[PDB]
Amino acid sequence: SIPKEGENIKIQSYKHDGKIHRVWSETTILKGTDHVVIGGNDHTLVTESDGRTWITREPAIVYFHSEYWFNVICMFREDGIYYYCNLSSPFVCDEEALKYIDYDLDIKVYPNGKYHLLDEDEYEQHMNQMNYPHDIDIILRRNVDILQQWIEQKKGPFAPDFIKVWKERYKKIR
Ligand SMILES: [Mg+2]
Ligand SMILES: [Mg+2]
Repeated sequence: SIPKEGENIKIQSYKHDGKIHRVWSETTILKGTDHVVIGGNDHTLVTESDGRTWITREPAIVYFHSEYWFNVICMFREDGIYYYCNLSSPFVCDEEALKYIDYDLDIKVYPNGKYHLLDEDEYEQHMNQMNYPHDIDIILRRNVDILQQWIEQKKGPFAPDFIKVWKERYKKIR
């Protein structure tokens, strides 16, 4: 339930109804504690809910937390660091994969710092279709605001020093 440094793990995201959403085949673990998992991936296979596949185009650092309802992908592109933030259940890890539930809402952060809250329409549809309970709705809306504050504070994976440390750590181990 705590992956080891240098372990190659699968990441499996689900929807609230239990169907798989998206699977990443290979992520190398850089840090594994009780609260935080940090990993790196680069040209990993990605599997869609219909089984269709594609391969990621650039290195990324992934950040997972046991007590926050979000996780963060930090993508290294030509014109800087992009963040893609999934509102989510907190993660659980076992011998199959690190697993979480994707809850539709996402935030994209551009290299200039500007962020956009995405998928309010997708969230409203799924919350009605899959009958998300009221307490999950409260938690998710409260975690959108926490994530915006973390981005504005440059907290956690949004810290420039976080990027420098884990980018260089992953470059060495790969
Ligand atoms: Mg998402
Ligand atoms: Mg979405």
